[PDB]
Amino acid sequence: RDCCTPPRKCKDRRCKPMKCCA
Repeated sequence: RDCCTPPRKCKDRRCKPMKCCA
């Protein structure tokens, strides 16, 4: 939750597979 919201974060585990990051 709360990661792709600009600017991106993609720090959390669940936020890495997220399409916005990858």
